[PDB]
Amino acid sequence: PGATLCLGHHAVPNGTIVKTITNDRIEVTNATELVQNSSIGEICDSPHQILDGENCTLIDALLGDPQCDGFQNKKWDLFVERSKAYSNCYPYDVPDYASLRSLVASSGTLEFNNESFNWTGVTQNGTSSACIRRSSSSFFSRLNWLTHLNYKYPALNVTMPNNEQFDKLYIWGVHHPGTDKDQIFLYAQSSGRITVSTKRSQQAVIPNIGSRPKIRDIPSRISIYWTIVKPGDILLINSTGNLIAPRGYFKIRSGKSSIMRSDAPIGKCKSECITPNGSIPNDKPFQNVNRITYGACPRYVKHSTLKLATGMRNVPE
Amino acid sequence: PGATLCLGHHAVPNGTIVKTITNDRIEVTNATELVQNSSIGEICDSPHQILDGENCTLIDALLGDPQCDGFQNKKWDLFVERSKAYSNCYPYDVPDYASLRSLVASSGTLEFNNESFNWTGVTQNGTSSACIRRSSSSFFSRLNWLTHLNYKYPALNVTMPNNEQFDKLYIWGVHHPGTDKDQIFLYAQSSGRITVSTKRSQQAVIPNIGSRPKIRDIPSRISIYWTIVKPGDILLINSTGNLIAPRGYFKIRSGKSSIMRSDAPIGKCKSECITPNGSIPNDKPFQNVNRITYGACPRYVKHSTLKLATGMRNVPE
Amino acid sequence: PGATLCLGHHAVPNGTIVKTITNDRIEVTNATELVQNSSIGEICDSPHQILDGENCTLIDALLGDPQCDGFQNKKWDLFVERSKAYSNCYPYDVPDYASLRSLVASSGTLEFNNESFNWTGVTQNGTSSACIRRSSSSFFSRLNWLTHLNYKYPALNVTMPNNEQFDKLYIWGVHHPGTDKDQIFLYAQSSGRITVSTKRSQQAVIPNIGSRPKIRDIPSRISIYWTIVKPGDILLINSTGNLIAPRGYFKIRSGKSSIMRSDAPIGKCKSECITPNGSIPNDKPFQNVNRITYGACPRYVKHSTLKLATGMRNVPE
Ligand SMILES: CC(=O)N[C@@H]1[C@@H](O)[C@H](O[C@@H]2O[C@H](CO[C@]3(C(=O)O)C[C@H](O)[C@@H](NC(C)=O)[C@H]([C@H](O)[C@H](O)CO)O3)[C@H](O)[C@H](O)[C@H]2O)[C@@H](CO)O[C@H]1O
Ligand SMILES: CC(=O)N[C@@H]1[C@@H](O)[C@H](O[C@@H]2O[C@H](CO[C@]3(C(=O)O)C[C@H](O)[C@@H](NC(C)=O)[C@H]([C@H](O)[C@H](O)CO)O3)[C@H](O)[C@H](O)[C@H]2O)[C@@H](CO)O[C@H]1O
Ligand SMILES: CC(=O)N[C@@H]1[C@@H](O)[C@H](O[C@@H]2O[C@H](CO[C@]3(C(=O)O)C[C@H](O)[C@@H](NC(C)=O)[C@H]([C@H](O)[C@H](O)CO)O3)[C@H](O)[C@H](O)[C@H]2O)[C@@H](CO)O[C@H]1O
Ligand SMILES: *[C@@H]1O[C@H](CO)[C@@H](O[C@@H]2O[C@H](CO)[C@@H](O)[C@H](O)[C@H]2NC(C)=O)[C@H](O)[C@H]1NC(C)=O
Ligand SMILES: *[C@@H]1O[C@H](CO)[C@@H](O[C@@H]2O[C@H](CO)[C@@H](O)[C@H](O)[C@H]2NC(C)=O)[C@H](O)[C@H]1NC(C)=O
Ligand SMILES: *[C@@H]1O[C@H](CO)[C@@H](O[C@@H]2O[C@H](CO)[C@@H](O)[C@H](O)[C@H]2NC(C)=O)[C@H](O)[C@H]1NC(C)=O
Ligand SMILES: *[C@@H]1O[C@H](CO)[C@@H](O[C@@H]2O[C@H](CO)[C@@H](O)[C@H](O)[C@H]2NC(C)=O)[C@H](O)[C@H]1NC(C)=O
Ligand SMILES: *[C@@H]1O[C@H](CO)[C@@H](O[C@@H]2O[C@H](CO)[C@@H](O)[C@H](O)[C@H]2NC(C)=O)[C@H](O)[C@H]1NC(C)=O
Ligand SMILES: *[C@@H]1O[C@H](CO)[C@@H](O[C@@H]2O[C@H](CO)[C@@H](O)[C@H](O)[C@H]2NC(C)=O)[C@H](O)[C@H]1NC(C)=O
Ligand SMILES: *[C@@H]1O[C@H](CO)[C@@H](O[C@@H]2O[C@H](CO)[C@@H](O)[C@H](O)[C@H]2NC(C)=O)[C@H](O)[C@H]1NC(C)=O
Ligand SMILES: *[C@@H]1O[C@H](CO)[C@@H](O[C@@H]2O[C@H](CO)[C@@H](O)[C@H](O)[C@H]2NC(C)=O)[C@H](O)[C@H]1NC(C)=O
Ligand SMILES: *[C@@H]1O[C@H](CO)[C@@H](O[C@@H]2O[C@H](CO)[C@@H](O)[C@H](O)[C@H]2NC(C)=O)[C@H](O)[C@H]1NC(C)=O
Ligand SMILES: *[C@@H]1O[C@H](CO)[C@@H](O[C@@H]2O[C@H](CO)[C@@H](O)[C@H](O)[C@H]2NC(C)=O)[C@H](O)[C@H]1NC(C)=O
Ligand SMILES: *[C@@H]1O[C@H](CO)[C@@H](O[C@@H]2O[C@H](CO)[C@@H](O)[C@H](O)[C@H]2NC(C)=O)[C@H](O)[C@H]1NC(C)=O
Ligand SMILES: *[C@@H]1O[C@H](CO)[C@@H](O[C@@H]2O[C@H](CO)[C@@H](O)[C@H](O)[C@H]2NC(C)=O)[C@H](O)[C@H]1NC(C)=O
Ligand SMILES: *[C@@H]1O[C@H](CO)[C@@H](O)[C@H](O)[C@H]1NC(C)=O
Ligand SMILES: *[C@@H]1O[C@H](CO)[C@@H](O)[C@H](O)[C@H]1NC(C)=O
Ligand SMILES: *[C@@H]1O[C@H](CO)[C@@H](O)[C@H](O)[C@H]1NC(C)=O
Ligand SMILES: *[C@@H]1O[C@H](CO)[C@@H](O)[C@H](O)[C@H]1NC(C)=O
Ligand SMILES: *[C@@H]1O[C@H](CO)[C@@H](O)[C@H](O)[C@H]1NC(C)=O
Ligand SMILES: *[C@@H]1O[C@H](CO)[C@@H](O)[C@H](O)[C@H]1NC(C)=O
Repeated sequence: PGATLCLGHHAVPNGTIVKTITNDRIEVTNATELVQNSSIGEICDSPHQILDGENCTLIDALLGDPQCDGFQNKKWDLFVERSKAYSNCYPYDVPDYASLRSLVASSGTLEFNNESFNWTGVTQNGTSSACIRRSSSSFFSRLNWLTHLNYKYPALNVTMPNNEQFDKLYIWGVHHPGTDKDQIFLYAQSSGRITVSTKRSQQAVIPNIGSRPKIRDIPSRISIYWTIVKPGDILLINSTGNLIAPRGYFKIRSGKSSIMRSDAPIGKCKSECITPNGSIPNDKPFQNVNRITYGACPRYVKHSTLKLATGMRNVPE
Repeated sequence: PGATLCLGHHAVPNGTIVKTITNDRIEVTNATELVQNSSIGEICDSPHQILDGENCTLIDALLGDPQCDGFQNKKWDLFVERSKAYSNCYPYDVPDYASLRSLVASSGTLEFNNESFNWTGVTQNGTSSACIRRSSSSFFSRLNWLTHLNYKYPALNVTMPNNEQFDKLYIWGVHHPGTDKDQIFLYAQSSGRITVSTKRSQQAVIPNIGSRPKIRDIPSRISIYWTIVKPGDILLINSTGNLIAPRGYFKIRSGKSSIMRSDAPIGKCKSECITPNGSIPNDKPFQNVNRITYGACPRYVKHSTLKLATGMRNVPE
Repeated sequence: PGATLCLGHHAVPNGTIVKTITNDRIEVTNATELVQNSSIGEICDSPHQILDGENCTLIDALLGDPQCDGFQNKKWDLFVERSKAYSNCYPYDVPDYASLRSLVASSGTLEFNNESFNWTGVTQNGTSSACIRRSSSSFFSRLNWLTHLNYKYPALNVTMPNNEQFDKLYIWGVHHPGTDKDQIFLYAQSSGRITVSTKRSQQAVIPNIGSRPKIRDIPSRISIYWTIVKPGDILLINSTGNLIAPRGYFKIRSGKSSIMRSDAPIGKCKSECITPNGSIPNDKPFQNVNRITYGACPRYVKHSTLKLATGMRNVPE
């Protein structure tokens, strides 16, 4: 009689199809998905420090648009800019806007220190009905609109040394009046000049007079510039008109901070990986949710599914 | 007596050498080449819509150099620029030429809609012997050279609303006269100013007077600028001299269009993949013909040959 | 009785741990390191031609700062810039400094040919106590500071044809005086204009008057520009003041030359691969010494060690 001894292996009734080098569809006992394809639709507020911009762009929070006063001196790991955001102060532009936005985002702080420039011979604190703060005509909080005093605008030549151990970021601008009359009414002379310099840089700007389309009834514009002043260096502002002066400096830091455009709500939860769609889990090595990511994130790929076999070939009877 | 039964495999008299992980040269029964190394030397005119630039750059076709009048309102998937191309109109430059070329190429259309600006107080339609159209002094078709009327150039302040559902691309410029006399002869005053703006952008230009080397006897130059006007926005042109005005706007589209520099002839044939050398077949995954490609193309690699084994090791007797 | 015949394999007492696809730590008989992790701490002077900048940046050697006179007409495969380098001539800046540095570095030569411009009506060879050469007030060797002659600065309109078979690189500048008085004292009129052009390019610059912080007692600044003139083209310089003129042109070549920032000493030895840390051997395919490399170099990776098995699994008794 004797015996029979058979060697064999398991199988399952519910196998999974995977791809290999030689076969686009082969059934195995089990697999695991390597492409994360969903978000929870909210940005978790831990572990990254999230600052919700609400109605404010980062640049408006920097300059000090009145609706952004709550952002003064705030810090973030990730600043979230919303598509509903709008400007509601004096009309302005920023040559190389994207660069100023990037460098502030990456710095992660709006910490601002006031400095006394001792502006002498000019009127300070110019305001506009385009920039309403507490029902009164106002202006960007961090900027100082200088105009004539007694129909004289005497040449400004002002120094501010950096005696600190850190870099200072100065934000300033040039006012472009809508007409030649407005140039006189504000600066009591026909041609402004601004030169802002350090030992290692110089920026010279000429206003360009002319009508731009009216925003909150203003055909004029301000153009925003920035200057970084290193320790041991000196800021030198030399101007005969059209200066929108700084009130102080921002701390500029280095670290892990950034900015992201998203309409996802902020949630009370923990997730290392943030996308504009919301936080996503980061167990899987890849994801197809969004190319835009912040934190410890799976790598973006253009595959909806990649199944890794975790078992042998499934061979049912 | 019994029998012998031998197991074995085929071989061929004409084997092919391939590379593996362990051997740089090993003979197999057959292989296939994975690097496409040739073109047919012509750009096939299907399935992509090809527009042969002939003597015209895309920028000259845009501005309306007289030799390019046949390109008015044409559309393309791929615009082909030839090395024989030359300019034959008023001498000009384009600050960020490469960007204007790119954005027009990518748009894929020179569709142009005329608009009436109602220029009042100035002479329109200035011409030059540097730009001959039908044996007569002429000018860029899409540009309007404004000069004084009765030795007055009254300030221009003109609006053009965008009430359409699409974006408008405006092309305009500034004339830089060769001398201070020419400035007077043309604009009847010493200092032109141009400000072109929308609600969301501003461009201010000052002419720079001086002699450039003479091209078709002209020591002056035009510098070309562009402005995109979104729906609900307004173009505002404010100028006291030196304006080379737009005659209307170009449609700006998004899609799959591009531009390529090539001297290859156009052929009547079908090929998905275009290179400057000519169309190439796209069966193989890689190619060493050209890094520059358009369409469904093999990936460029720096290998002249990569043979994929399609058979076993060849072991002749 | 009979016999026993045992098949087997070697083992070693000192095996090495490697990683595989299925096991992060498995012992093999031998391995080799694929990541080069050290430099010899000196830049070997063969086979690449090395030029040690010493106290000079490449840009200072180009302009002709007095401490850099030893670099006139020198050539390099790799220019080495040291962190101790400092400028000691007239204070200047270069709009797009990084681009001028790159294009000169890549060219590999400071070969300079003098040309006679025949400046008539102006004083040549202006000097400054900010730029001392042999205990005397001097200036950048390759630049010519033109000022008034007999309180007239007659308009300059000068040509220089390129009748050579190669491209010419012209370096020139604009002087920005510290005050309106200095503008008069130097150029005998209130508003300088510079226009430098060829048949295919134009650069127009306006000086910007104003105080910058004093460097070697100078509140003024020069801004440096460049112009490439092709064979058959012509340089045209047209100016009414504030021109810092070229004395000739640099040869601009193409080849394998570059520039590197390093404090490593130069050594008498041979090594194909240079990093800022020093030369490294290039037997291994990868390295973690520095992302910055020049020559035949292993590829930079973020791994400290990658051991390639060169023997079987080690299975001691
Ligand atoms: C210097 C001055 O008071 N100039 C008067 C013009 O402002 C005025 O033109 C009207 O200005 C209207 C808006 O007015 C303000 C504003 O923005 O709210 C008033 C501000 O006090 C003034 N700011 C400063 C620091 O002087 C500001 C500024 O002049 C403009 O913003 C520059 O463009 O203007 C509004 O724009 C009207 O449409 C406009 O007509 C004229 C005539 O009304 O009188 C001027 O004396
Ligand atoms: C406004 C005017 O007519 N000015 C006269 C100068 O053009 C002229 O200088 C000569 O100009 C020659 C080329 O002449 C045109 C041209 O480009 O064909 C004639 C055009 O009608 C004129 N265009 C307009 C809209 O006015 C145009 C323009 O003035 C220039 O292109 C600007 O640079 O010039 C050629 O360049 C000669 O070399 C040049 O001497 C002078 C003296 O001849 O008379 C002026 O009244
Ligand atoms: C044209 C002239 O001689 N102007 C005199 C001013 O230079 C002078 O101001 C003082 O200038 C001091 C430095 O002087 C030089 C220099 O850089 O060494 C002397 C040079 O010859 C001159 N170069 C040329 C080509 O003229 C040069 C130039 O004027 C300046 O560099 C432009 O900024 O100046 C130093 O900066 C002192 O701090 C400054 O007061 C005034 C009064 O002293 O007299 C002017 O006539
Ligand atoms: C199919 O394979 C997957 C992947 O190994 C298994 O999922 C793991 O299950 C363990 C135990 O439940 C968990 O701790 C892990 O989190 C899971 N890993 C992953 C990557 O998801 C799954 O259990 C297997 N299915 C069967 C029937 O064995
Ligand atoms: C230049 O033209 C514009 C457009 O007509 C003028 O601005 C308009 O002015 C009217 C009347 O005050 C306002 O109702 C409109 O809101 C303005 N439109 C825009 C688009 O701004 C402008 O005032 C003119 N410039 C000058 C200096 O008179
Ligand atoms: C920078 O500030 C200086 C110093 O205040 C200005 O120079 C003065 O300008 C006034 C008005 O033009 C003159 O009356 C004085 O004679 C000048 N003073 C000196 C010491 O020269 C200069 O105008 C300012 N420059 C700019 C670009 O605004
Ligand atoms: C995450 O957000 C992205 C970006 O919004 C989504 O992709 C876009 O979806 C819209 C409308 O469904 C398409 O018209 C766009 O073409 C998509 N953009 C891109 C850049 O691909 C994406 O579907 C979202 N993913 C998840 C999982 O919610
Ligand atoms: C060598 O292998 C190649 C690749 O499989 C074979 O080429 C294919 O041949 C079939 C039938 O003729 C064609 O339909 C395919 O277009 C070819 N494929 C490729 C990638 O070129 C070739 O026939 C084989 N040679 C032999 C002798 O069997
Ligand atoms: C500035 O100099 C240039 C160069 O000499 C002058 O342009 C030349 O003028 C002559 C005589 O008309 C022509 O034959 C040449 O073709 C011109 N050469 C170039 C390179 O353009 C120019 O006219 C001078 N500028 C002024 C305002 O007189
Ligand atoms: C923009 O257009 C406006 C309005 O036409 C110009 O302002 C007029 O300019 C003339 C000439 O200088 C003056 O006589 C008028 O008094 C101005 N009108 C008004 C209502 O202020 C202005 O000059 C133009 N601006 C530019 C930059 O060209
Ligand atoms: C396709 O065109 C490219 C670009 O013209 C050819 O490569 C160039 O060939 C010239 C002259 O033979 C060389 O001097 C250049 O160095 C090459 N350029 C580059 C960027 O490599 C290429 O040989 C052509 N290929 C085919 C198959 O026709
Ligand atoms: C361990 O393996 C390495 C790599 O093959 C051996 O190193 C080689 O040794 C030969 C002969 O000494 C040299 O010519 C090569 O330069 C070495 N190659 C590398 C990549 O370093 C080493 O000899 C082996 N060890 C043992 C005990 O066999
Ligand atoms: C503008 O202000 C600066 C700063 O006070 C003046 O430059 C200083 O001048 C003093 C006196 O000569 C020197 O001791 C300092 O070295 C200078 N400081 C700096 C930072 O440059 C400058 O002279 C003023 N401008 C004018 C035109 O008077
Ligand atoms: C370029 O050079 C030309 C020619 O020398 C200059 O034109 C002369 O300028 C002077 C002074 O303004 C006048 O008196 C002459 O009448 C002009 N000559 C001619 C032939 O027109 C011109 O000023 C210079 N341009 C620049 C921008 O510097
Ligand atoms: C080679 O040089 C690099 C760059 O200096 C060294 O890496 C830096 O080391 C410093 C101080 O040890 C760190 O603070 C920096 O973060 C490092 N920089 C970067 C970009 O990583 C590197 O250690 C040197 N390597 C060797 C082998 O000498
Ligand atoms: C944002 O702006 C909208 C519309 O003006 C307003 O209703 C809303 O209250 C604002 N939200 C905040 C948080 O300021
Ligand atoms: C301007 O306003 C600032 C901030 O409110 C204040 O510190 C300062 O006293 C004001 N200065 C003048 C001159 O009005
Ligand atoms: C292109 O220019 C050349 C040289 O001027 C001319 O002979 C040729 O006919 C032109 N071709 C076309 C299609 O315009
Ligand atoms: C200018 O030329 C255009 C296009 O040919 C024409 O429509 C217009 O009537 C001309 N206008 C004047 C004022 O000459
Ligand atoms: C470089 O500068 C330092 C400090 O001024 C000086 O001591 C040294 O001799 C200089 N070296 C050379 C080679 O010029
Ligand atoms: C200026 O100096 C250069 C170089 O030393 C010399 O060739 C020339 O003769 C000088 N020219 C004048 C006008 O002083």
